[PDB]
Amino acid sequence: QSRSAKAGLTFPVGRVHRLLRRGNYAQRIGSGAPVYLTAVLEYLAAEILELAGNAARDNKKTRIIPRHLQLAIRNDDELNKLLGNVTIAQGGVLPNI
DNA sequence: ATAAGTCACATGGTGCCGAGGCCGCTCAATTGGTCGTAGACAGCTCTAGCACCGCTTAAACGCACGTACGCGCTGTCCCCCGCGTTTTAATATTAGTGTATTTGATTTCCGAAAGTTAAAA
Repeated sequence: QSRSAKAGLTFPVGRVHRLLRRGNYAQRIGSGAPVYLTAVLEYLAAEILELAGNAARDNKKTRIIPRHLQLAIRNDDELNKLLGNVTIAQGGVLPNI
């Protein structure tokens, strides 16, 4: 058995734990912190990737592309607050009317 | 006359009172010393650079020029406010209670560390 396996999360929480270790965020790394934040990250990735799926459906290209990613993330009004100053590579910009 | 004796004198010394003079304890962080490991290094090879030509014709710049366009124009509408006024609510005072913080003594908490081994392109 593995900690990354029993976590039931895609991203390996062991990697997150040791990243927190070398990241100097504190002297001890609470074992629930990496798994919790890994799950939060996985949900946010799920948001981006269900947007990817429906953008692939809308644009008829089965595999998601950065244009679709930029368009969907810029249409995500609440998420743009998190990613306001953020910008995406090769994504262009959403059309202004 | 002089051994005994009283006596006062003279110096002894013992006791108590400050007091200025050394001393005692503690914690800052230095520096002394010492392990063990980041750091610069030791041969090195090959990456993606960046020329270094050697083409082509796709951009592009000017050549022309044209509506679009701007930019003040100009009657006039309008609105902001400078006050003048009544309001009007902003002072800024006490207040004790009602948690809010809070700082002790633990007292569990738990993950870094030390094995031991699972897994891993």
